[PDB]
Order: sequence, then C-alpha cells, then structure tokens
Amino acid sequence: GSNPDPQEVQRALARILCALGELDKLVKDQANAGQQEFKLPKDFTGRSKCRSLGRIK
Repeated sequence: GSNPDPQEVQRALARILCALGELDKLVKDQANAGQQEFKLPKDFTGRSKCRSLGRIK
C-alpha cells in the first residue's frame, strides 16, 4: 500500500525498547523500505522510560 508516517513511526522508534521483538518489524520496513518518513536517527532510541521489563529477576 504505502509506507507509514513520521508521526506514527517516530513514536515507534523510541518504542523499540518497550516492544522488543515487535518494533523490529517496523525498523526493517522503515530503515530499509523508506526512512524518508521521519528525520530522527536510529541511535536516538538507545534509552527509554519503558525498560525491557524482561531481566527483572
């Protein structure tokens, strides 16, 4: 159909830390399918407020 928008993708970029396995589907169809959407880097998503919440033991 058509790539997403910089409004939904942008908020999804930093969500890569909260999703963990889900956002990988976007980063692939975004950074390799047309990253012209947003203007923010991929490294910026190195830290977020939503920890992995996986290794909490």
